[PDB]
Amino acid sequence: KSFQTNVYRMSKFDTYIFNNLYINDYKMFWIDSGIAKLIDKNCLVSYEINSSSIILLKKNSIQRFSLTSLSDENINVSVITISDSFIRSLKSYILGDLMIRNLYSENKDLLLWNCEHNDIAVLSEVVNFREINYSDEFLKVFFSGFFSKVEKKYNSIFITDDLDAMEKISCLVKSDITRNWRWADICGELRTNRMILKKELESRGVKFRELINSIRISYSISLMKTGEFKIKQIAYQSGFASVSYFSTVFKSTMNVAPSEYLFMLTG
Ligand SMILES: CCCCCC/C=C\CCCCCCCC(=O)O
Ligand SMILES: [Cl-]
Ligand SMILES: [Cl-]
Ligand SMILES: [Cl-]
Repeated sequence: KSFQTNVYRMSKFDTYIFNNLYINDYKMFWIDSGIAKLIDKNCLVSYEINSSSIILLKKNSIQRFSLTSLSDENINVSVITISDSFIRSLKSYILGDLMIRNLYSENKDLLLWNCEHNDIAVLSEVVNFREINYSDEFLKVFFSGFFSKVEKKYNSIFITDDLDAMEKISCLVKSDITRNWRWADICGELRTNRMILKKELESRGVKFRELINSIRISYSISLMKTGEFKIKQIAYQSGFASVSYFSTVFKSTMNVAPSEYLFMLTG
């Protein structure tokens, strides 16, 4: 209920490429073996990562990056998606750090942490096997402390404040994903003018249509993760005008066809 997990198979020397990928919830991912090369197109940095490198992706960010396998065997990429309800339960564990965190910047959307033995073991277990599950207290302490040391390393906010304008925009769109959203609706619903709100899109490198489409793709991904497989139904449930429009945007965003992503999940 707190963590949704996926393990993707990555073939030798394959490359996954994401363009305008909207991060609907906080995510963490890492490879289980070998080496990979992560290229972050938004900041123009590359990382060689190994099985202890954790990549954290901030909620409401718009990602542009590739991941290239450098191993001659299959690599498994584990992905934890953290529920909003679990994040909210961390509020008391970092509130005391308000003075500390108000000094941090808010720009970085993709963060790396090189793990010690104990930390990668816990994260693997979340994705896996224990007869007695970690307690709620253990998990809240582990993840608040983990995010805290990542934030300190970068002097940067990872867990964004509840009042952020991008969260207001995204939450509104996600409340009625098929609505024929236009900028005026956002300004009207948030009672905030365009001069203020537009920086949320500008700083993320998207125009309005690209933003709405990106949120709709991540909705379709969520539907597929629940076991929906009827491509036409998925396209319409997610607010696309047609299957062809859905497929075109999905291909641009994920660099694979919807049918191929379904196979990565269920095949
Ligand atoms: C077409 C690629 C399929 C997904 C492979 C994911 C591998 C590395 C990136 C992990 C973070 C982005 C995951 C997006 C899909 C998801 O939400 O599970
Ligand atoms: Cl629309
Ligand atoms: Cl009003
Ligand atoms: Cl715009």
